[PDB]
Amino acid sequence: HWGYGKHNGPEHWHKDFPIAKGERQSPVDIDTHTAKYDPSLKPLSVSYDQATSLRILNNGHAFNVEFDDSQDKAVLKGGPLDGTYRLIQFHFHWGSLDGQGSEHTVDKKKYAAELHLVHWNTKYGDFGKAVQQPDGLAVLGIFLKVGSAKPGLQKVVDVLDSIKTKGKSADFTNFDPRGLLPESLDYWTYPGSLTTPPLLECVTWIVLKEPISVSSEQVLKFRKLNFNGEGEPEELMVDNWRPAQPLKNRQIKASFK
Ligand SMILES: NS(=O)(=O)c1cccc(F)c1F
Ligand SMILES: NS(=O)(=O)c1cccc(F)c1F
Ligand SMILES: OC[C@H]1O[C@@H](O)[C@H](O)[C@@H](O)[C@@H]1O
Ligand SMILES: OC[C@H]1O[C@H](O)[C@H](O)[C@@H](O)[C@@H]1O
Ligand SMILES: [Zn+2]
Repeated sequence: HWGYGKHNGPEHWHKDFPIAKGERQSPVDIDTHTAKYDPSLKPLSVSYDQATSLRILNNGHAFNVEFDDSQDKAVLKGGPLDGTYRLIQFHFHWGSLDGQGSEHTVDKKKYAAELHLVHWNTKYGDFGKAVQQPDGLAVLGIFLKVGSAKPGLQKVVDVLDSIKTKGKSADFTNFDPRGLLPESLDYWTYPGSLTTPPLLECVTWIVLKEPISVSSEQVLKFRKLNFNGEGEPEELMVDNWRPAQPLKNRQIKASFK
């Protein structure tokens, strides 16, 4: 199956997922000089006060923090979005060293990691139906740089020892994702895809301009996770990022002047 290594990584995915060479693939490089302010963007609304986290899972690619998405609780609205998008899960992409790990890049600069908060459009009823639609998903992307610790990340870091290997999960109730955001909601937006197989072209990307700072110790604990299952030879879970893909017939819009 697909992964990130030399023999099953991003350069191989097109053989089983031909959309990998499609017209609106993600991630992309964000050229900040070419991105244009868009006055038709409405105010962005991140409404996470009633979020209900449930569980954290090592899926063999990354770890997902899962939310109760049976009701609107935690929703993203506004900005480029028509309608209401409900939070289903968040996860990260990160590197083997601080100089790489992000999927999006900013004027070709790679960050140490990138957080993705995944939401689905409630007009389609369920995530599975949403991923059959051009406007089914909205992903809020946040860059991580290494500096001061992020206090709102520490609960995540401290549970990772209990989900070291593929297929392990743990209770993860009462986690507040608001503690993962930066101060500013300035953003760039463009139409794209899932960055993992099946690479479906369903996503409105909203990438925040301001990175969050995390400590070296925090990201080092991400790098102690394993891609492999229990009892199998250790393969550290690092470099679980797809590189930038061709922009093709797209424009990146900015929320700020
Ligand atoms: N196209 S894929 O990355 O999902 C893949 C899956 C299994 C074996 C492979 F060699 C391979 F490339
Ligand atoms: N990396 S990603 O945010 O594009 C992503 C990954 C897995 C499932 C998703 F729905 C998704 F959006
Ligand atoms: O035709 C002019 C239009 O070109 C488009 O490519 C841009 O997105 C618009 O901002 C601009 O007004
Ligand atoms: O909020 C997420 C988790 O944080 C800490 O691990 C708490 O000990 C646990 O009870 C909670 O589920
Ligand atoms: Zn992702």
